[PDB]
Amino acid sequence: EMEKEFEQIDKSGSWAAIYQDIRHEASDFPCRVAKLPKNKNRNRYRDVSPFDHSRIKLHQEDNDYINASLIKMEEAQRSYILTQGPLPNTCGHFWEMVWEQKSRGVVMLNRVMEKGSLKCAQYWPQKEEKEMIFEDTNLKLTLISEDIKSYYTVRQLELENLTTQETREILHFHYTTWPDFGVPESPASFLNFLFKVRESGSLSPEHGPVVVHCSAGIGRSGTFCLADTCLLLMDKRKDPSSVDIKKVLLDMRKFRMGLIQTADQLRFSYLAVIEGAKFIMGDSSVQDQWKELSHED
Ligand SMILES: O=C(O)COc1c(-c2nn[nH]n2)sc(-c2cccc(NC3CCN(S(=O)(=O)Cc4ccccc4)CC3)c2)c1Br
Repeated sequence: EMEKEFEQIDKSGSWAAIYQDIRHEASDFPCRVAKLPKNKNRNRYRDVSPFDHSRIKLHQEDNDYINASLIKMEEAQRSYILTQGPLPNTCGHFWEMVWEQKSRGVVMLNRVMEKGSLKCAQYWPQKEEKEMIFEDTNLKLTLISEDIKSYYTVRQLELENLTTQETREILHFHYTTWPDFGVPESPASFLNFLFKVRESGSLSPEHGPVVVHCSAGIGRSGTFCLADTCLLLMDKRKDPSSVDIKKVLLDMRKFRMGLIQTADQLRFSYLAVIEGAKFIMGDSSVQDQWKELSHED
């Protein structure tokens, strides 16, 4: 049981050992397409690639490659697409994926610039009056509105297939205070954000998988999905004791490498899930409490 295991690990200060064990047991599948010479400029990080078996394929005869993985959690019955922060030359590909996969929401866990470097291209319009057109994939993107909070922003975007003139509303959930290789300020601020994404309906099975990304698409992105999947599993069975966090993380890693980067991000996952369990099991006060502690106002 997670809570007992958590204290058992904290007591013996063995998170590093526990975390390394996961790395040692993680699935190792080929990433041949990602390593093809022609795709070199489509990858942000040389050592972070999507496995061939679970990679998202763009629907274009030219090059169907994009650094993005479909994490399909069979038992939990929820899917996510984890991808790297789009590059100046892959923003059109990024949105093409969102369209073809019928995604309703996009979760961004990083900032365009962090530690003085560009960890993600400016792939969405910052001003209503200046919409964006991706000529290579023939898509139009317009900012419709945005709700700015203290540590996160929610934007309503309109994505249009210039080819068919069809349009869709895309919700953009932007967590702006989660440091690279770091953890959220507190379980409360993280859960407050997750529940926001959840309440939008973006994770519903009626929609395509939500797109989740940070810079590499595995650290913060992995932490986010692991916590959400664990809470979902627990929610399906209304039994917090039935969830094996490490086991779920390993199953997730069968679809994309390196999910969760530091021992602390893993430790934070336990923290978020344990606290989230309160809501799952009937506590209708914790949500408001998280909102308070988050200081989003
Ligand atoms: O979001 C965050 O918190 C941080 O975001 C990241 C970065 C960032 N910089 N600036 N902003 N964000 S860089 C980065 C990175 C790039 C290249 C290699 C890395 N390290 C590797 C460590 C070992 N593995 S592995 O998957 O364990 C290898 C493996 C594969 C299969 C089976 C067993 C083992 C791959 C990643 C890690 C991450 Br993640």
